[PDB]
Amino acid sequence: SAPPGDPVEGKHLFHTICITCHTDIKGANKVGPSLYGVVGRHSGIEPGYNYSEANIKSGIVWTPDVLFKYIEHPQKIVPGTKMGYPGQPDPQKRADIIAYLETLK
Ligand code: HEM
Repeated sequence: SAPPGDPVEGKHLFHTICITCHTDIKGANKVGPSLYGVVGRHSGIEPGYNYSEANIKSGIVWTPDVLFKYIEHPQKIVPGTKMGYPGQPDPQKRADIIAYLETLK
């Protein structure tokens, strides 16, 4: 898995960044699919969410290692994705965010 993070601060970053397009609640989809239970989940499977062609076809499984790269440069990991976030350059913010994602299960 990815570098060690802080879920408390991760919640803070989730709710100041991710929350603009996603939710941390199960099954509740907005502009983006719910991130509840995302860790370990296969891409494009959140019920009722309208995924892009790229995401569905990806064949990605959201492990910590992958989420770490993706959050940094989404287009590099899912070329053609419709997730508009330029990316998170701070590696510690990415580890904290993932740390928080991990509790959502
Ligand atoms: C916050 C820093 C943040 C995270 C974390 C995040 C994650 C994420 C994942 C893991 C996916 C794929 C999940 C799956 O396959 O089910 C995904 C997808 C979308 N996102 Fe995202 N995302 C974060 C931030 C943001 C922000 C700020 C926006 C909106 C400006 C956004 C949007 C989207 C969209 C749309 C998708 C679906 C992509 C597609 O089908 O191509 N995310 N995000």
